[PDB]
Amino acid sequence: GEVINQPMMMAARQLHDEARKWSSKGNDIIAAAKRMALLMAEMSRLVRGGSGTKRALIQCAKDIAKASDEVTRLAKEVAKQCTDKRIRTNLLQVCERIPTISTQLKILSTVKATMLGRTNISDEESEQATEMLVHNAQNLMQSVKETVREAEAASIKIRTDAGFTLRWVAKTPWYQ
Amino acid sequence: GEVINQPMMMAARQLHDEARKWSSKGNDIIAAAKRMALLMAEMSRLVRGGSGTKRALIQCAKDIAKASDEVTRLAKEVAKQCTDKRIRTNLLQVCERIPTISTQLKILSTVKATMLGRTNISDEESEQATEMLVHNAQNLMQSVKETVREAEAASIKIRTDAGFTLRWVAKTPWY
Repeated sequence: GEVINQPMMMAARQLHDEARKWSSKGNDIIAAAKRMALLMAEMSRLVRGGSGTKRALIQCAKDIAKASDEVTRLAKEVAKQCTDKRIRTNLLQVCERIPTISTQLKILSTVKATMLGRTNISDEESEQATEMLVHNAQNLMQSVKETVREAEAASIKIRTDAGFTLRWVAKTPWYQ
Repeated sequence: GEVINQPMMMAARQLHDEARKWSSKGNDIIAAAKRMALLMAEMSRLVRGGSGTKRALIQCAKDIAKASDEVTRLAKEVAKQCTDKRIRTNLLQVCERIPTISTQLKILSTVKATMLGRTNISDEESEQATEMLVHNAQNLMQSVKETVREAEAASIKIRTDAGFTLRWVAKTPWY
């Protein structure tokens, strides 16, 4: 049926949940975050595949990395204009972390893709390749979630009342 | 540190829950429905306020009424372009109530607006004004709900693709 890596789906789902709180209009970070969440959800469906899903998996990691780059790039620009010393520090912390994680996600997605449908690989080896990928994916989803929040706080103080600003408008929260 | 009108929020939420199932693209009824739900949600907060929220409440009601008028207008156009007699009757029946409800909402929210802050008004009078406004809000949200549903049904048997008719595409559920 529909076998799919629950830890990976869980993490995508939570990154999606954090981002869906904001309108994407006037906020490219929010849009890139929503894009990531969706790609990660697809990747949770790819981990369980045959030799045909190898290139699909490598590509998925790549597109995720492209989105991560955009989040990083925009967060730096938001930080450059942040007046707040502590917020700016926190923002800058993740714009350092995300690129490292995204590079590793690419490596790990590739190592996993070369193992898909291959019967000549150890059951432990493959399982570890998954765990390493899942762990990394979780770190990525976390860093991005944290970036969304620091950048929202950084829009409270802005420098020169001029230049660059992300639009932080909620989409109305209903109780469940 | 802030209250809301839970019955009004509930009514707003369940109109929203029905509308969110579809794409606003090629469907102005869905767009107006989504607009209403959001305004009705804001109104639930505005009911619990001081003299500063008076004009904000009157404005909201005016905006809800404007969206109601658009829903009715489009529903009536959908009904003319329909061939099934009973579905056309159900839709015209449902949507014809909306303008009178919206008008009663403009009346009752004005009543409530003038009572906000005001310490010279009875506690029973102010409670009843809310109950009247809440009840009306619910009838309005339900009618719009019913209209959206009946408009979707009326899109099935149309006029040999003859006039302009609405796009009923289910928004892909995020998963």
